This record gives sequence, structure tokens and C-alpha cells, in this order.
Amino acid sequence: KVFGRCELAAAMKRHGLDNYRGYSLGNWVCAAKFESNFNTQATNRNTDGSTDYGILQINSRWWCNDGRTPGSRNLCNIPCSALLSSDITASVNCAKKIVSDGNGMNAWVAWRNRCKGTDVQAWIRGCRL
Ligand code: NA
Repeated sequence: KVFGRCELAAAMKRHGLDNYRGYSLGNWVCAAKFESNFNTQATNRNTDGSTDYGILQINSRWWCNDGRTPGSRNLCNIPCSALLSSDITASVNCAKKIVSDGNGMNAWVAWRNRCKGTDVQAWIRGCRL
């Protein structure tokens, strides 16, 4: 599924991501924009052999099981495939664990490089929320 900007902001809000760990909804929409361009089926292979999955490009090294990341963990207790669903529930639940892990949204390198410090409210501007 390719979400619209405001459609994804509404879905993230419904799943309690808005101001989760103090991150406003525009932060999450910005991170999803640059991680996946709002595509739930986005995948990216890392040089280390791990894979990033879904709207927030969650990595198999720590967070999900894909059977092909030697030495990895599955701290969200999900198959990485669940992160590619049209339903964002598994991505949101897992993103809550990630952002709680100590470095906040710096876990998402694209958020640090493209969202952090910017006018992230622009990402929800005009949306009925
Ligand atoms: Na894993």
C-alpha cells in the first residue's frame, strides 16, 4: 500500500504514535516519507546482509525475523513480512519499541539526517486529524 501523507498521519495517530516518546506526528510522517516514500512494501538490503522492511524501514538485525540475518534478534517478535502489510499495526507497535530503546528517533538514520530539527509540522499541515 502507498499511503497518502494525511492518510498515513491519521493511521499513525489512530495507533497512538502521535507524541509517542515525545515525538510529534510530523516527525513520524517525515521519517516514513524518507524511509519508504509511504510504501508499506518498501525493502532495502543493507551491506551487512540485514534487510529493512516497511513504511519505517525496520531492520532485521534487531527487530524482526526474516530467517536470513545471521546472529540477529527479533525483539518485536514478528516475521519481518508483517512489516509489509497494508495494515500499519505491526510497524507502529515495533517502532514504539525502537524509539524507546534509548536514542529516540536517531535509530532512524534518515530521520536524523532529513527530519531532525526541520519544520516537521509541515508534514501534517492541512490534514484533518
Ligand atoms: Na532478525
